Amino acid sequence: MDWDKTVGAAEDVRRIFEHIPAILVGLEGPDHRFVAVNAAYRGFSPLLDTVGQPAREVYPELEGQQIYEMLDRVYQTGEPQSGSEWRLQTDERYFDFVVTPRRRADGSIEGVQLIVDDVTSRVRARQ
Amino acid sequence: MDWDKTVGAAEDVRRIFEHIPAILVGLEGPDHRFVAVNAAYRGFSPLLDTVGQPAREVYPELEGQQIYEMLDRVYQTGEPQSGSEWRLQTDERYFDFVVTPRRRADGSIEGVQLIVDDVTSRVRARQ
Repeated sequence: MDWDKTVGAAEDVRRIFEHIPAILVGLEGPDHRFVAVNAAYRGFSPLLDTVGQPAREVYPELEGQQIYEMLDRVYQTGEPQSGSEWRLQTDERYFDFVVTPRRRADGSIEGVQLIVDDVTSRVRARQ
Repeated sequence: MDWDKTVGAAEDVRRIFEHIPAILVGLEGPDHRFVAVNAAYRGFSPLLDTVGQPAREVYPELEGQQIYEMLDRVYQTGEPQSGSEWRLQTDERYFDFVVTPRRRADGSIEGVQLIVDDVTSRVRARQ
């Protein structure tokens, strides 16, 4: 595959990614280091300067919630996970997400990436 | 904003974009030229080699459906549009999508990008 012709030029693709109207995040390695985050992501979690750092290292408080257990499973097994209405902590929100593995040409897993959707309105609509 | 530090390095971001588990597409200019498409996009529309070309020029049959009317409105006005269960043609499918404008530093619109979701199962479930 010629990436420039079939996906797009790297700079252009990044500019589109940045602006996609959905929370997008890419992670690399066993320690889930941030490699790509967009504006909808950075607005969802404004406490940041994330690229290059392990997810645990920038969000130390999220150990108990085990978002990290689920990320490790995806990275170790290659099995994608979807979740609905996973709750979080303010500075009470609910999230749908799909996490998939990223494989190299050799079939090994280099990382995971996610799409996240904020569905708090649907849940808080529990009157 | 330092893009490498806040979004990610251009190559890395493109690799994550490619693998996002959602149909993603970026367009540029008035003629909606393809600048970025991912694997979920290219699987959704396999009749391709799209990057660099106007949407009308690669999909000449879609003039009547006026997906192009809606793309022009977003590009001209800056008003985002969302659609539900817009139908298409086989080689009978239904699509949710969100299209937004992309603004330059000067506030002018350079293009649009979309996220598309295939919701045919929900609709074909009209027994």
